[PDB]
Amino acid sequence: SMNPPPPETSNPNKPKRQTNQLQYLLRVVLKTLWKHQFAWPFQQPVDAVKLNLPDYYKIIKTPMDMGTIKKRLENNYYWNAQECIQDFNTMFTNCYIYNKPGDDIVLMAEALEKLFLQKINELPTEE
Ligand SMILES: Cn1cc(-c2cc(S(C)(=O)=O)ccc2OCC2CC2)c2cc(-c3cn(CCF)nn3)ccc2c1=O
Repeated sequence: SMNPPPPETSNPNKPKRQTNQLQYLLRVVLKTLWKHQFAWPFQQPVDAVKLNLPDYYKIIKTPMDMGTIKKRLENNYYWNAQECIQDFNTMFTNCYIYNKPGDDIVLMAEALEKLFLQKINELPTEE
């Protein structure tokens, strides 16, 4: 069984930028989530080989995880905060699409998403 290549975390042709909102996203948002007790399943791409999930990447064609998001933020991959917010939403939605209600992973995602939304509610206005 094989995993797909992970989402890119750098791109030679993609313009790069660091905004106050992007800094908040790394320093406050990703920080709060990364250290949460439920963060670890989301800290790297889903390893469908190790987890024996042969259908994972047949169902999930836009994978995303907080390890990828962290590297994108650190590498200044993004132009704006919305791109990063979108990656978080992709991560959460993928979890709800692939998994079933009551699954442990779904309960973990829901908790993390609640914290996520709390933190982005105070996203600072762009300078
Ligand atoms: C987003 N996500 C993440 C993981 C996950 C990934 C890793 S990882 C980074 O090392 O690949 C490490 C632990 C993980 O979940 C741990 C789980 C307790 C909460 C995941 C795992 C499964 C799964 C199914 N079964 C059945 C026996 F195999 N076992 N596990 C299903 C969906 C997901 C998913 O949707």
